[PDB]
Amino acid sequence: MNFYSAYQHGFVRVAACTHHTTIGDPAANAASVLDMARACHDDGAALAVFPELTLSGYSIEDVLLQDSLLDAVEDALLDLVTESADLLPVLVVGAPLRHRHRIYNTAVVIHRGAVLGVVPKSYLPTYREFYERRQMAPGDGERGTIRIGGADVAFGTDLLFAASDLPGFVLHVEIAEDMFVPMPPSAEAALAGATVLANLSGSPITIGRAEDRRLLARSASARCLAAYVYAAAGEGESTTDLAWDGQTMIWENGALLAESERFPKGVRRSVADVDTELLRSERLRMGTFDDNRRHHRELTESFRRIDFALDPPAGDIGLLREVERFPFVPADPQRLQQDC
Amino acid sequence: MNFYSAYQHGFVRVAACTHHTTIGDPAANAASVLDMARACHDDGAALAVFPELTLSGYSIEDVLLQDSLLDAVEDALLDLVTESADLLPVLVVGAPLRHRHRIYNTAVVIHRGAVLGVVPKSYLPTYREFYERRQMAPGDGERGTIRIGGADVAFGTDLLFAASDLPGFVLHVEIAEDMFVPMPPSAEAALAGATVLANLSGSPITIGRAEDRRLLARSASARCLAAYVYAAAGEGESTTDLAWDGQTMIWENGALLAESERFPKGVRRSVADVDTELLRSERLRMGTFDDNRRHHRELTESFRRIDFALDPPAGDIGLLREVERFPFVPADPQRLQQDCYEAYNIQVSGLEQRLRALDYPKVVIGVSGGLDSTHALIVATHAMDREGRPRSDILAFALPGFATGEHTKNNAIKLARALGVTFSEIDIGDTARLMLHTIGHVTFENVQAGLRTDYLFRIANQRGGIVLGTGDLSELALGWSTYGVGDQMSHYNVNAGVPKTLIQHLIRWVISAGEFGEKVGEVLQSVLDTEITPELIPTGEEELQSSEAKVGPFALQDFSLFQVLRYGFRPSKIAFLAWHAWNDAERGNWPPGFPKSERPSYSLAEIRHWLQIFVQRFYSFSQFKRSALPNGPKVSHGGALSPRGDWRAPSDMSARIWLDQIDREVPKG
Amino acid sequence: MNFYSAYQHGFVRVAACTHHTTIGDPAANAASVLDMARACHDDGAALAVFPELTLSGYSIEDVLLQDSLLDAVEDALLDLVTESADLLPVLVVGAPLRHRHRIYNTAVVIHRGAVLGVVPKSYLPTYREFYERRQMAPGDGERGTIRIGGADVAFGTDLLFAASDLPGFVLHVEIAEDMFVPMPPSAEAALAGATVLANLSGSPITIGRAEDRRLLARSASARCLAAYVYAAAGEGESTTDLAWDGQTMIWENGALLAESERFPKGVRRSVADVDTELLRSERLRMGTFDDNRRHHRELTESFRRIDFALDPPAGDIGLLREVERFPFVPADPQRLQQDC
Ligand SMILES: Nc1ncnc2c1ncn2[C@@H]1O[C@H](COS(=O)(=O)NC(=O)c2cccnc2)[C@@H](O)[C@H]1O
Ligand SMILES: Nc1ncnc2c1ncn2[C@@H]1O[C@H](COS(=O)(=O)NC(=O)c2cccnc2)[C@@H](O)[C@H]1O
Ligand SMILES: NC(=O)CC[C@H](N)C(=O)O
Ligand SMILES: NC(=O)CC[C@H](N)C(=O)O
Ligand SMILES: NC(=O)CC[C@H](N)C(=O)O
Ligand SMILES: [Cl-]
Repeated sequence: MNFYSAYQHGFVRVAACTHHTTIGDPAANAASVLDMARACHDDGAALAVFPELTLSGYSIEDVLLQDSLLDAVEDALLDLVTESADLLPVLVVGAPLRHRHRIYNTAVVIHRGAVLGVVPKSYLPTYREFYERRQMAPGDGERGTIRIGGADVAFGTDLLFAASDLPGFVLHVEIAEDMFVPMPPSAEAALAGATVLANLSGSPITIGRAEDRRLLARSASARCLAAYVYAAAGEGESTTDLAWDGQTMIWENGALLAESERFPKGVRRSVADVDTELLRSERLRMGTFDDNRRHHRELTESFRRIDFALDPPAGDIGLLREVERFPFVPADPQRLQQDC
Repeated sequence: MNFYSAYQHGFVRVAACTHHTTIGDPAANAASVLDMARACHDDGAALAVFPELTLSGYSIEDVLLQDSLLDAVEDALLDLVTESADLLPVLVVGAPLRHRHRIYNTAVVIHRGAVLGVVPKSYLPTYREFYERRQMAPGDGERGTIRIGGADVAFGTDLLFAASDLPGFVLHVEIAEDMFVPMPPSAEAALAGATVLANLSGSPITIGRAEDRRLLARSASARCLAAYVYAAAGEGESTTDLAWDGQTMIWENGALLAESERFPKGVRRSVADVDTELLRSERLRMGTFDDNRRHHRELTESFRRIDFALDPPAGDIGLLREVERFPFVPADPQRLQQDCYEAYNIQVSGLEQRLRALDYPKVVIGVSGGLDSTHALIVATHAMDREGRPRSDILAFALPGFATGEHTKNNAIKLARALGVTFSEIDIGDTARLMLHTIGHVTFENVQAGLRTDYLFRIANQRGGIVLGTGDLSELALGWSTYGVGDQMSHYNVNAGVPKTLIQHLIRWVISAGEFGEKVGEVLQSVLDTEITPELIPTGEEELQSSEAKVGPFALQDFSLFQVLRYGFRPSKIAFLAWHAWNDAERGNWPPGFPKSERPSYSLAEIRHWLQIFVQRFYSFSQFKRSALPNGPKVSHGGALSPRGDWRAPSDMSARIWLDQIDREVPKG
Repeated sequence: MNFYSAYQHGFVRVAACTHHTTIGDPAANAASVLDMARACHDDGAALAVFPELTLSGYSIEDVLLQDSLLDAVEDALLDLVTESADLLPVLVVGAPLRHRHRIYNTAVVIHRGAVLGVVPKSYLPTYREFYERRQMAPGDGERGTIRIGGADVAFGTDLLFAASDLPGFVLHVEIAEDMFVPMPPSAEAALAGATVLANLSGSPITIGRAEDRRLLARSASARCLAAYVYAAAGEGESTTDLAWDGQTMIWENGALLAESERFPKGVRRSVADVDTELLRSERLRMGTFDDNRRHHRELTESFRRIDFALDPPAGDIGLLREVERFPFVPADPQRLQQDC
């Protein structure tokens, strides 16, 4: 084996991307997404998560209901897919999509020129600064397929994207408010076998909301013994009534793997190497995890596995991870004081 | 109603106890438990939670399978039950109980001489330092009844213990490892209507396990929008292979209400007052909570409600809760710095975007030298900076009409000239003097305000810019504006999100950060000192203190505003909260930057008076001014007052019921 | 028998009331409602329907979320119930009520000093001029009980209020948006045995909305072979962004029995005599009606019957109904032209 290949030791490179929203301009959002994704490709990442409703902008309210906007989103999405034929990572791109009667707040999971699936937001907030049920429809319980670019692809809150050559890498996709409810789609999905939990979030920034973002993302990564990839909306979202900080972060089992500048000027990424084997092991030893899955067997066998072959770079790409010299002696002095 | 009864204001007193374990002596554990329970009784608490396997000791391994031990456990449990007849709170005591084939790791829910229920542990950990499936049986899916002292009582992971006279108090009980799995029993129960989530925990202490306890407990309280009561095992558990820290804590909606000394010598309690109304309200407003419950309807209707009449003490028993004086301004210096950073950045960034949209116009602002205009100017400057735009596109304007001359206009000129903006002065007096005469002349102050805004708009038309307003959230709340043609109107209001109690500390933050000049800093501190100090002899009757004279002190009105906007609390509840926060200046904390000469103490009389003014001006008068409100970014978590955002309300509505409630419930003094 | 008693010939007198909303003042709404109900009592009515969110005002938006308002609503509701002990008609009063987590948009069905039931609105509109899912929760699928004034009363979209002494009088209650969806609760209810269909409506008035109100109400009364009672909100509702005409109307099997002045100055009623026997007979002969009920047997047996004794006046109280001299020859000249 190539001893210096991070992937061949169980690692998987993941990126949480915040892009340049151009509210109402889907082609201009897809341009920014394509550029950041090509960067992720150069970095050798396998996964790249963008913010909620990437292709249209989260803040555009009833402009979501205009046929020209929806059509431009579909065209930009098909453009993205076709460009993804030369891209290593799995792209997770937000979009307002047309299904049956309404438009759903979806994440399109795109890979190697194809749409693996389309996940709808499950819990649409309609309170305080949020008015989401006006324009969009909940997906909780929506299964089946959706037709996107002359193809029937998987659609629903019950998906898992398992890498056929990386048995540790199983991706699940929720959206914003999803992880804030007492029983988030991601927890069920984790019991069902999900190891990397992605979250696209629009998230207008507010005093203390970054603290909540971190609390819940970290606790999810801890409880679900998984990696959590978070990406929020940044510069470009309509400042009619809200502001946007563009926070991105990558958690692993309660441990902050990476995060980006808040309130940036320009796009940002958080790229890290997730040790899938560490999760595999924490789960092999914590029987009560499997015990919990079994207690909810019906909820957890109803997930659909979408198989894809990632084929990662097999050479030296470093290790974007802080391996401490002293596993028993933390190098941060305040933590070492508490430990002692 | 008794105004001073924490219970009659929706509070419930709860206890998380760590006791003196005496491994293998159920009588000695029942003794420690009865003593601590009698303490909680004297404190007026309604709930007291003890650690895992209380009556036997969590660490006694295969001694759990000895019949003499189990029998002594049953005897001590029956003793405890009988004694609980004269005990106010609901006791939640751990014990290994006999059911069908095996012994289950149970929490016995005891109250007023009867066993309300028996909740088994759901996920027995068998890994690393834990060997629980050896001695005991999982309870996930066990329903039915269990026979305890000649009575068939509910048994299962599906119970709820709801107070028939305290509807906000609905108890669910899980045990240790239960809260550590992807789908804890407590989440389901919360959806099913649980408001107080109890955890009995043995929890051998280890490097960083208190961190995990805190992480998951706080996360539970936040996600489940509930109170979380945690109690771990302490002195007396066999240190054959483990150590025990006896941590107890009480969380509420992600916020630590109380915790006790780790590794104590002797028993400990954490006693706090949980605001059930706060939970009730958070759940009233987060539709997605009920959305989630409905999505899991089968799981959430399968719960069994066991009804009990608590009958709590109706007198004054104080309030074991730290109510901060400034809901918008945290008294912790680290948190206040973080808050101020975030607020300042969202203001700057929202203006940055508005400007990029309009191909970078000029920025017209009338600067009077008060706090709101000063801060708006600073923000506009920083926005123009980060977008790489000449500061001379900022057009400050002092428009005086009837002021003879004052230090504040000098503040304005000095700050503007130190920043390097484009400053000009324009005396509106003549236009007002003409205008007044034309309409055949209170009215003249209205005319001046109108003319300031008119002139700024026409100058923005002339030089191709946008008027940037300076109205803050407190002025919007109370209607301290001139609507229409007046200081209310602008093209983009950067200060709309920010309350007036936070503007001062935003300016202090800008000073201490010192990103601008030292000269800018000095003039800003001048602005602060000038405006926050009352004028010896009133300077012409216009400054911040004038608004305070008409609408009450903002320290009190921002408190009322936070309560109303976030929780919809009734007036009497606001008066109770503010009276506990403010009536004693020596008690509680103060934020940084308050010289001890500016630390007041308000009376019930004053709180009641300004609350009358507040409900009258917020529910009724001022709404029509917010209804047509320029753009601007929401700042605090407490909400904003945009009609397109956090406050949808009618313009033609009376405040009669709120005034009537203040009259019926809040004492005159 | 007393030959001149309309009740003894199968009739039942029903009223659709629009009252004087006093937005934010529940006690004053209860005052207006009590006065109109007392009128309905004098008129010998068995049923009196008031508009959506009667006790609080429909248009008060986030003021529904203030604890003082909800508490005054509870107090006024209990006063109403106690006063209804001396009132003949069944009162159907709108109100925002507290249950489990949220407040539901409910109609309290009150009779002779007790609450027979509490029906929640089923479909909360969140589009155009409507923002209801913000403040209130859907009732579709909510069963069980609700606690109101120290009593557990039936709660849900599955109630029926059957008069034990007037078997032709079986009441069902839906609310506004309920009757505009492809499958309205009232249709199930009618198959289930409901003969008088009540609808509480707030209904901000608009060019052409009264036409739609009539279209759907009349179409309901015809398809369901039942009587339809409609009552909309009038003077007092916040004109911040909407206007209110206070239309009330009573339909029976496609035929307008009564209606009231639009945009009135002052409260209004529509009082009419419903020929329950005409409904009984149309249903006896239309086999396909019962056939439709059988095809939906599970949906239709799940309704709960709350029985109550109306005890109507047995004397001469006139007949509030236009009996045409020539059933074969309509007296309206235009209709007679069409008929010929
Ligand atoms: N001399 C000045 N030069 C330049 N700009 C000035 C000057 N005076 C005011 N402004 C401007 O009006 C904004 C706030 O007005 S105020 O003074 O706090 N209160 C009122 O107008 C008021 C209060 C109650 C009812 N109606 C009106 C300030 O931010 C500033 O932009
Ligand atoms: N609900 C409404 N909807 C629409 N228009 C309304 C409404 N209520 C009043 N008005 C009118 O608008 C003017 C507002 O005056 S103001 O410049 O904002 N200042 C003051 O009212 C003021 C008064 C007393 C003490 N301090 C300040 C009012 O005089 C009135 O004519
Ligand atoms: N990230 C989000 O979706 C923000 C909304 C959420 N209720 C919160 O306050 O954190
Ligand atoms: N209670 C905790 O330890 C929470 C820590 C978490 N990382 C946060 O910032 O919220
Ligand atoms: N208030 C409502 O629920 C909406 C009623 C309105 N008449 C409509 O047709 O939608
Ligand atoms: Cl202005």
